[PDB]
Amino acid sequence: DWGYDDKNGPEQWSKLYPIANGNNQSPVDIKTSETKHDTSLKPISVSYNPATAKEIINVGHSFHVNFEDNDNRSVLKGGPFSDSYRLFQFHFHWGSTNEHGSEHTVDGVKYSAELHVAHWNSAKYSSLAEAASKADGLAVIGVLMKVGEANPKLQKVLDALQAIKTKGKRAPFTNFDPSTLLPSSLDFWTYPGSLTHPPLYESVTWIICKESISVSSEQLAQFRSLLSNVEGDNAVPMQHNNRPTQPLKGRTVRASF
Ligand SMILES: Cc1ccc(SCCC(=O)Oc2ccc(S(N)(=O)=O)cc2)cc1
Ligand SMILES: [Zn+2]
Repeated sequence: DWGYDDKNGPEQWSKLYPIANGNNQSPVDIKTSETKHDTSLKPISVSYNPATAKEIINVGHSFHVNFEDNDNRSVLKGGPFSDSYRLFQFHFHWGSTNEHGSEHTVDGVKYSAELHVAHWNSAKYSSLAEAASKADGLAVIGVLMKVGEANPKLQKVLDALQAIKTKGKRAPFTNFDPSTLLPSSLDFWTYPGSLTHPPLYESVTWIICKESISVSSEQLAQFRSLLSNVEGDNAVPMQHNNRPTQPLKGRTVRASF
């Protein structure tokens, strides 16, 4: 029902999701002259088990890679967190051209895409459903993707898209550690925010990597060739799924560096 087209897009989400106009909405423009270095931030620690990788799904507006989350095989710790967060999913956002596509921006610069690695607070809550609406419920790592050299670490993900071309298609997607997609440096910014699409819950502690990762023009073309329509309908390419940046409304972006 909600989407990214003119009628059902970001500008219209506030009609059924009034939190769209809230005080902790994501994404944001990170102004580096306004970040506050925080001495208490610990290094980010990711430990993911490739056997937790489950399924790749065409969800119409995007594609998701889902992980088994019945236990602490795949966790995020450190950074601003006291709690351990359990991996559940990673996905991407992209734009209609190389010029835009990231959700977060840095000093107003727009990258070509962004990787989200999402986790839920299994220290406090017993399920993703319980965690998702809680202020301390979710932790998402964002990595800005800069158009340039082809990124070989995307190969398994890109190779899998031919089997989920249309909306609702899904396939097994196994034996994959998404920490291989992260940049060498885990230097980061953090700020309290939200899911970047409906239902836009203000439940996310964002970890934005300072270092970008690469993606080629042709790798981005593979994302944009995914189809939003169900099989047999006329083809409607997934051209974009990035939400514009939202007002900080007095929030502080902290730097680990
Ligand atoms: C109908 C319904 C009800 C609850 C939710 S909430 C749990 C899934 C979630 O958390 O899904 C997302 C995770 C990360 C991001 S993002 N782009 O990284 O902010 C978005 C959705 C979703 C749909
Ligand atoms: Zn996302």
